[PDB]
Amino acid sequence: MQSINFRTARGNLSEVLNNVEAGEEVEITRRGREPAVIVSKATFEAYKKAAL
Amino acid sequence: MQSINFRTARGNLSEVLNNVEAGEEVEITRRGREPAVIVSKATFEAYKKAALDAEF
Amino acid sequence: MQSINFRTARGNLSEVLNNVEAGEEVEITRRGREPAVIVSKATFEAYKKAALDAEF
Repeated sequence: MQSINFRTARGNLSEVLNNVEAGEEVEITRRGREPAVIVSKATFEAYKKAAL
Repeated sequence: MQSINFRTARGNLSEVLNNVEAGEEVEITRRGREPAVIVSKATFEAYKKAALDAEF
Repeated sequence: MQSINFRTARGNLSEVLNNVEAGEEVEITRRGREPAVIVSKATFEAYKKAALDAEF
C-alpha cells in the first residue's frame, strides 16, 4: 500500500488511477487530516460483498 | 521458522525483534492457546496483499 | 491495524497475544527500527499458502 500526499494525488491523479487500476492500494495523506484510500471499485465491492 | 514459548519471548523480546528484522519469522507458543507468529511488517503486508489479490 | 510501541508490547504481551488469537493484527513499533507484526500463526500460514498457490 503506497502512501502519497495531497499535492501529488491532485497533481498526478491520472497516474494514481493507473496504479490503482493495476490493482494497487494508494493511501492519500493530508496535512492535519485523516488519510483516505483510493482503490479499484471491483476490489472494493468484492471486499464489501465478502464482508456482507 | 524458529519456535519459542511465551516466557522466552517476553524475557527476550528485543533480540527476538532483531531476529525478525533480520529476515526471520518467529513462532510464539502458549500453553493451551493457539500459536502466534511475529514477522517483519513489510513481509506481512506483501503476503497479505498477494493472498487478497488471489482470493479477493 | 492496531499499533503499539515496544515498551507496551513487552509489558502487556499476554493481553497482546489474546488480542491476536481473537483475530487481531498487531503492529509493534520501535524507535529507529523497522516495525514488526504479530498475527495468529494459522492466519499467517493461510496468507502465505494463498500467495504460494497464486504463483505455484
